[PDB]
Amino acid sequence: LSLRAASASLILGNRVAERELEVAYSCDGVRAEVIPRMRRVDLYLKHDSQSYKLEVLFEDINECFGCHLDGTGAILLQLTYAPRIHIAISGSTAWVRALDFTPNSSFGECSTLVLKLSKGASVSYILESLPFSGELGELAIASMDVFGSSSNVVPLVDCPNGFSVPYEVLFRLNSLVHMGKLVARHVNADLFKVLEDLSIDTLRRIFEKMSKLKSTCYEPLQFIRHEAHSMNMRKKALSNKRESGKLMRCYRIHITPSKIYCLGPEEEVSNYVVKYHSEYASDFARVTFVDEDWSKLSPNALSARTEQGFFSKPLKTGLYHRILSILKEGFCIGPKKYEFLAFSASQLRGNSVWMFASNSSLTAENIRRWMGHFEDIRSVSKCAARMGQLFSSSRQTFEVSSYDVEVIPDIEVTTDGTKYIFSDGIGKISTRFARQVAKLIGLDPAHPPSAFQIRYGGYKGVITIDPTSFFNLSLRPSMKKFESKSTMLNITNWSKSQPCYVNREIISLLSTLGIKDEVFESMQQDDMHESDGMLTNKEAALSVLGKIGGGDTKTAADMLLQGYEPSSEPYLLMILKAHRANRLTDIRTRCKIHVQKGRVLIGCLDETCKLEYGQVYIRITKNHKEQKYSEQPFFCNDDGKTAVIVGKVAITKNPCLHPGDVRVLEAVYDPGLDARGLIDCVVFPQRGERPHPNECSGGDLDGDLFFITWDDKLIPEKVDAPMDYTATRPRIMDHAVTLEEIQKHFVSYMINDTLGAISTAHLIHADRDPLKARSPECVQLAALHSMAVDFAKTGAPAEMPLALRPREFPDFMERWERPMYVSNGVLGKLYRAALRHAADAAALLPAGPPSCVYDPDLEVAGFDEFLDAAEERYEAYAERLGALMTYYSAEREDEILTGNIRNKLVYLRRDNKRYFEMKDRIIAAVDALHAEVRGWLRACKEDDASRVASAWYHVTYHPDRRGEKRFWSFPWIICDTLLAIKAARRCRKRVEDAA
Repeated sequence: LSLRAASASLILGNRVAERELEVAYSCDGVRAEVIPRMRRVDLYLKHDSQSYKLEVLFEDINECFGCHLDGTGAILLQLTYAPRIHIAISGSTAWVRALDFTPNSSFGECSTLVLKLSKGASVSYILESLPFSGELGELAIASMDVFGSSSNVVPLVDCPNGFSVPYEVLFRLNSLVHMGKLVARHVNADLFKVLEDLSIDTLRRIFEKMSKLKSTCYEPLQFIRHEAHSMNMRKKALSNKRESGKLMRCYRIHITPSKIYCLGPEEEVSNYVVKYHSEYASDFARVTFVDEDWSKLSPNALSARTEQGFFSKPLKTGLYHRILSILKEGFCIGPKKYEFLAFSASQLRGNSVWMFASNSSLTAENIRRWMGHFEDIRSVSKCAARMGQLFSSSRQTFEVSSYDVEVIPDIEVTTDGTKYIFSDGIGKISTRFARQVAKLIGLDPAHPPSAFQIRYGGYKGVITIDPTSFFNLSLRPSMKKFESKSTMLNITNWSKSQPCYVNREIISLLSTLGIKDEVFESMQQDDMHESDGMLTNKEAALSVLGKIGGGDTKTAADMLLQGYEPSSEPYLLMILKAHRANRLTDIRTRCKIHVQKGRVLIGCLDETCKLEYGQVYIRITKNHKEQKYSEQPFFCNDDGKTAVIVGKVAITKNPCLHPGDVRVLEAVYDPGLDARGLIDCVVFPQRGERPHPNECSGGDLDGDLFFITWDDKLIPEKVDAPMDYTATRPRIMDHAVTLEEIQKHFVSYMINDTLGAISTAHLIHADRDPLKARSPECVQLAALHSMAVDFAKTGAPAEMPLALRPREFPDFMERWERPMYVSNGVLGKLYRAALRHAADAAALLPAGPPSCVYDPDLEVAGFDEFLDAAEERYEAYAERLGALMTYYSAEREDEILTGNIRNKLVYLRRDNKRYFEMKDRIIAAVDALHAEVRGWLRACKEDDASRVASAWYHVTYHPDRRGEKRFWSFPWIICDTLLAIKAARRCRKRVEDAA
């Protein structure tokens, strides 16, 4: 009872106007079925020689319509995303993943579909299971005549020869055509004329405005001309549109297996090359090969091994060859054609690639040759990884002269014919140079981070401070992965006292050792109670906030410390509710529960050779939650702000899949090692028969991250033996550095890598078995995982034997598309506890009237002016943040302020890594925005900052002047200097107001 079939024709096309339906393709016999059980509409198709399938979901259709035609009733499906296209090769009645079939490549151009009826029969008109949205006009039109090819990349649009527009506006018009807000063939010469008449910022703003509508703009001339008339009169001009050269705009480009998809040039942190070739920044393209609806391209979309043709040789379905060709040759976009450049490790996991538009004064080969001397490497995967090494998002400091850097003999050791490099990925650095670096990357010069994960020249390691003078930093003969002429040292990131979080993997790996689940339940319960109390208590909110990074949390912390409360401020209310909801959902779906006794720190290595093997050194900074109870049995020294762990402490690093990747080690307190200023480094042994980090899952100090905890209930008693890594010794052939080899290995990684699959299968077999880490399944999957993550150095095939891939799935993943089953392990029990807590405690409606009142205290009596001089600035900030909100598909100021969206998109519900990447991008964009706003503030007179901030507050809160706006968070954006006058309001400013 899950079928509503029909047999009708098909009309792929666009809408010239509201009711002018243009067609560019025709095919009959299309079998239209609908199944709501998976939210899908399917179109079986029969093209000239074979069969095809057009699947679509409901989370991508925009509207639907009815009769509105001459012959029969149709349905106009406007699609935000193209429909998935499959073919059949096997021989059964096994699908496939292949690209389109149209002769003139019309499957990407026309973004609308017309599923007509079968009026001769009109079999059960299926408006059923389709969310109807508005009716329409009348019959269809004709005269589609593009017939272009455009380097097999479609759809695009180019400026006719009689014009000259900047590349940004052309890219933006193309992206608008892609999203469906602009009509394809409505961009004539007159449109280009009226656009070239304007400026660039005006075009930008008008595109941000029109990019909001849920439907196409059939009269673009009208819209552009009217808004150009309007924008010219709110005010003429503005002030300081921008002043500082922050993070740069990337032109992201998705390449679906059927069509291209531009994305507006968005603020983003740049790697070394992009910022180096500064004025060519409008040519680099971080093109990411994605699946149909921007979800990551599944490895089953490049090969399938169809069951009707079950065998080896996974046959590399046509999408493989499409990606290969489009990466080899390239594609044209208006004036410039893009040729492949490179890809980094992060981009390799993220299914990305950097491409460049070769031209006169620069070319991709020139780029790769300016990078370094990769002419001798006789191995493909090492070559790929080394070439990508210089493509990591970094905050470049100045350059390092060739005399300052100097190699120091790396610490090697041999154990019974087995080599072991101790310090592979870490070098010294002076305190003075470290302070300088910390100054130029926005940190505390008085408290330089003890180490920095960096990639400099042909080295990729971690520079760790040391108080011995007479040098600049260091080198090491184990860091040089290739030779190059670069001088500028980059900064991937630095070390920080990040609060530890036990993910599902770590929880499983600790439960398998013997740590009873009761402590896990206790910690989860403590966190739920604390988060729930955060809505109405000062200390509770401070506590739940302290474990969340971001400037918004610092502002809210200062606000709470200064004596405010949710009932008083609505901005604090919104931010607190958003953070609380995010934390609750996160603890539910990911088990990312806080652990008050622990941390996550980057690796480190001892230099004094003083501490013995089997014991590490740790020294962290006490946080706000531990400024109350500073008398604990696991602290050795104490300087008020920092402390030293002494108890038997466990340490591992994620992904941790084998029992033994965790190690329970003692902790000591060397007066010399403490005098050496090191802090929040997990100082490891320089001696012993084996390096301790190598006893972890993969193991090294190449900027990894160890979760390390000293809770007496989490430490295991006995521990399995550490593993041995020696697995690969790779060298094959081809004796050359041809770029085609790079492309082939890249697509090979794409087709073979199954990292997430291995991790989740490890978790599944861990929970579904009594040993929980020591099953043959678990150890085999651990070895295979260590071989698959061994891709970025060896390139071995990451085969995943289907004898382990789970057709089933337990409950604690919340995925509602696969066979479920209730769990009994500790992860499933913790998730059930969290879910019952949510359902059981979901009682907030009995709170009260959370309506706010404009605090009659926070103001300055001399502020009657500056109302008109600040309302315009607030409108500017509001429209900018609204553009940012509509771009990232946010709906209210909270989800974009926090950096997490509520009405999730289809390509983030499934993915987690790319979702964290998008979260980081949002956080960086919002940080840039707040920096710009703080600059606006520092643009006014220093003796006027309090007055103008109070004017901001009074014009955004007092309901006499704020009834239509929807953004409260403006003034508190400078709270660090606003609520300070609060102290002036309460330091003998009245009769007895505070004294």
